[PDB]
Amino acid sequence: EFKAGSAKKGATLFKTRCLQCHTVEKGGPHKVGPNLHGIFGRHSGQAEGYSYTDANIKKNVLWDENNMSEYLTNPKKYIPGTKMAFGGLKKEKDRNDLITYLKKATE
Ligand code: HEC
Ligand SMILES: [Zn+2]
Ligand SMILES: [Zn+2]
Repeated sequence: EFKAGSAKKGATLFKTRCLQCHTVEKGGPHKVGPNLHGIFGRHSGQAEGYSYTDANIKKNVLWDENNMSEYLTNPKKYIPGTKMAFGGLKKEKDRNDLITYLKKATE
C-alpha cells in the first residue's frame, strides 16, 4: 500500500520521467500529456481542453494515492489502450516518492 516517501526524490523522478509530457501547476499547459493540476480527487480523463483516448475516459478511476501507485506500476496493464507511452515505475520506493511529490505539486 502507499506510504509517504521522499518528496525531494519524488521531484527528481517527476523532472526526469514525467515533465517531458506533463505540467503540474494550475493553468499549466497541456503538452503530449495533460496538465495534472488537481489530478487527485478528479476522475480519469477529465482535464479541461485535453483530448484523451476513450480507454482513459472509460476507466473512470477516481484518482487517489493507491490506484495512482497501481497505475504507475504499469500504465498499459491498468488502462489497456492508453496513449501514455511510459513503461512504469517498477520500484515501490520510486512510486511512493513520486506520489508524495505529486500530491503536493498538483494541489
Ligand atoms: C509522454 C511520452 C508521457 C510521459 C513521459 C508520461 N505521461 Fe502521463 N500521460 C501521457 C498521455 C499522452 C496521457 C493521456 C493518456 C490517454 O490514454 O488519454 C497521460 C495521462 C496521464 C495520467 C492520467 C491523466 C488523467 O486521467 O487525467 C496520469 C495520472 C499521468 N499521465 C501521470 C504521469 C506521471 C506521474 C508520469 C511520470 C512518471 C507520466 N505520466 C509520464 C503522456 C506521458
Ligand atoms: Zn466515481
Ligand atoms: Zn489547486
